[PDB]
Amino acid sequence: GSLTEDGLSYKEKFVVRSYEVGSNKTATVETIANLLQEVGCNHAQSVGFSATTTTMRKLHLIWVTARMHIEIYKYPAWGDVVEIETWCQSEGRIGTRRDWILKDSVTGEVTGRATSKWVMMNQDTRRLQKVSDDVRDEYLVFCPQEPRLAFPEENNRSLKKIPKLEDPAQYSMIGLKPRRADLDMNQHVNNVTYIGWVLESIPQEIVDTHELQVITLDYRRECQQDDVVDSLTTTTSNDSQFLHLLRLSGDGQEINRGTTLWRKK
Amino acid sequence: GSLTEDGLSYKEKFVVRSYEVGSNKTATVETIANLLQEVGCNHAQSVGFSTTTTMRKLHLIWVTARMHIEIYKYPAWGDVVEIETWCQSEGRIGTRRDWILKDSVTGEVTGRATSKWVMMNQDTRRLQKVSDDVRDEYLVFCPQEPRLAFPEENNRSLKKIPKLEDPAQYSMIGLKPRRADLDMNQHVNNVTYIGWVLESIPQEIVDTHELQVITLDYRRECQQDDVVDSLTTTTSDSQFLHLLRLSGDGQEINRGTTLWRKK
Ligand SMILES: CC(=O)NCCc1c[nH]c2ccc(F)cc12
Ligand SMILES: CC(=O)NCCc1c[nH]c2ccc(F)cc12
Repeated sequence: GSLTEDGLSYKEKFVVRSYEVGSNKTATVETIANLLQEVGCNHAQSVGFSATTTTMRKLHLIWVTARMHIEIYKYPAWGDVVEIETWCQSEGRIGTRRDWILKDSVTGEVTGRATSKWVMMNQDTRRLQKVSDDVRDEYLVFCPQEPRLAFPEENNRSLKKIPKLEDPAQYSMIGLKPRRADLDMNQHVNNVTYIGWVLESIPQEIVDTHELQVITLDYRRECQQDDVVDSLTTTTSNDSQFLHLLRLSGDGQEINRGTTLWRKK
Repeated sequence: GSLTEDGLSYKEKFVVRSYEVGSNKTATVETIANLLQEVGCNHAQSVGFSTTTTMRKLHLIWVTARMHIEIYKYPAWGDVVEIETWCQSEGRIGTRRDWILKDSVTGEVTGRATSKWVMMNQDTRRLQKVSDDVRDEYLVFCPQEPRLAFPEENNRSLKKIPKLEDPAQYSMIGLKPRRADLDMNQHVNNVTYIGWVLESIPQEIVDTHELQVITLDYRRECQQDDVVDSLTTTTSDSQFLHLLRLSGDGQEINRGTTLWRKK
């Protein structure tokens, strides 16, 4: 992987592995979600990070994901190479936004794209806060100054409001517990695990006859190792839409909400 | 990745990814187990496998009966690790696949693994322990002289694993596999069982020790609609005896041992 000529975006090529593919011999949405987070880690390392500034570490502040939107047109096949370009942008005092562009390494065609809204949170008290000026000055030198959106569209699905699933849910997957493989290098449940848990309540028939095109996922609270999650789904609709909800089985506290769009094969 | 000059073993270099490391910033044993599986797939593809020879006509597949993994140093996030794999004939009993993990910078052996593969009918699960006429179709891809990753006589890889007696010292119950735990054929992969075995190891042991050896005997496959129980007992460096069984019936699906060292 490497920074582009301007040093304002990062590119990386990944070869799809045997354990990264599903029933139709192509990369899963969780494998794609993993590749997006791996290229973000290398973009931070290349521009001089370990992605918190000296001021952020001093004040015990971290960047957390508030929304993850992923749209796929073609999933890379096992053995195929996929090139991912990522970049961050300042969204004023609200926070930052990280975008991605997935391309076929042979044809150069855009086979997918993603966007995410990141917020600033105190690592210790969990209290969110608007980006201060001194923090913004340290990041701006690594972001393009003119707007560069992966989802520019006049009426895009990345900025759509997600409602709360009303009970009873049409489908459900109960008693979901994270294992050590679901933890990251800091012993926290990986954000990609929530993607898997959301798709657990989608009926197997829908999976076997449809392909996942869009997935918007709003993050509300982190799930601890000793917590048990419930996955709820309802069909809100060749295209099929679903409303999703992840809540603690022990009290119904909401940890996640989302939508998925699927198309016929 | 590529076949060696003789075409009797395959080499591949992997860069350790951010999502592949644990709390100590190094690759997990499941990430290592995945890299071993990935290099075995590419070795099969390079020698002409779309894996399976005329066994396609007879409905026969290769299944893992034993997986033994020894690690001395786990690669760090960002480090490159070179893995060399090869298969060998173990008479009409079956086939044995070995691995050698090395540091790409120093060339030092940081780990090694071995596995016993058997032949099974994919439909009836009968398992034809014996094999004939099909050995010739593979022998041309195996070294003829013995090449063992674990040569030592009376070694940890060929040790008999006993059944954990009840009550177990530690336990992790109600384990269910998700879609990410399935392979390209919708079966629960042999790597998920490694994770489920280590689930019953206390968190305190994990935080103060590093996993050195892991021997795992496969007895029965776990379905998507099956629920597993992970049982552990300290048999002692720290050794443990492991057992994976179906939550209800107590039908054994796996058994093993893990050896851990102080940090
Ligand atoms: C993903 C994330 O932390 N985004 C907000 C911090 C940020 C702003 N501009 C960047 C450029 C490169 C980089 F690695 C991080 C940043
Ligand atoms: C156990 C296992 O790996 N596969 C059984 C088939 C097999 C036997 N000898 C080989 C040599 C290279 C190769 F790619 C496959 C084989």
